[PDB]
Formats: sequence, C-alpha cells, structure tokens
Amino acid sequence: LVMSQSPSSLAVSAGEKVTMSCKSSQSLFNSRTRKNYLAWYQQKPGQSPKLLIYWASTRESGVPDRFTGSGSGTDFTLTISSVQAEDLAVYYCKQSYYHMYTFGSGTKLEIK
Ligand SMILES: [Co+2]
Repeated sequence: LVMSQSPSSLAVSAGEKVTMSCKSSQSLFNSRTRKNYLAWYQQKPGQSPKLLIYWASTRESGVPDRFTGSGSGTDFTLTISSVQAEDLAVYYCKQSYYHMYTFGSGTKLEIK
C-alpha cells in the first residue's frame, strides 16, 4: 500500500494558506466503524513526530483549528490557514487501515 503526497515542498509568506494532498493506493474507509484510517503528523526540526489529526478530520488535543483535515476513501487533504513561522515543518500522512502502518514521503513547509 503506497502513500503519495504532493507537492514535495512549499515556500510561502506568513499569513498565507496552503493545501497539501495525500493519496492512498487503496480505500481507507471502513464501513463497519465508518472511519477513514488516515492520520496527519507534524515533524519539527530534529524532533519526534507529533500527531495532529486522526480519522481524516479529527484534531488532537490542543491543536489549533487553523489545521483542517478532509477527504475520504483515497484522496485526502490537510489545509493550514494563516500559516505561522512556528508551522515550519514536514507534514506526513499515515494509514492505519492495515496491521503495518504506512507513512507518505511528506510535504516540507517553509516560511519566507
Ligand atoms: Co487514523
């Protein structure tokens, strides 16, 4: 199961908005639980990953609503409104539909 992300890199100014995509090779929706098993992680310079959103659109505790996840099946999106300098990082989507979870290659976000 391959996880494809785009674009590879983004360079924007503070206050702008960005949208990144994550496409799964197989549908990640489960009709029994009615949940898309797709998560988004934020990885800051030299640190371990931080879970941001799970079940495609549900935010973790303390995560600002500037971060918005959406999509279902095979095509997902993570949107960041009014980007801030602190958001500088690499964002990864991760599927937990199968035993062995899989990560996408990520989208690097840099602030000008
Ligand atoms: Co999930």
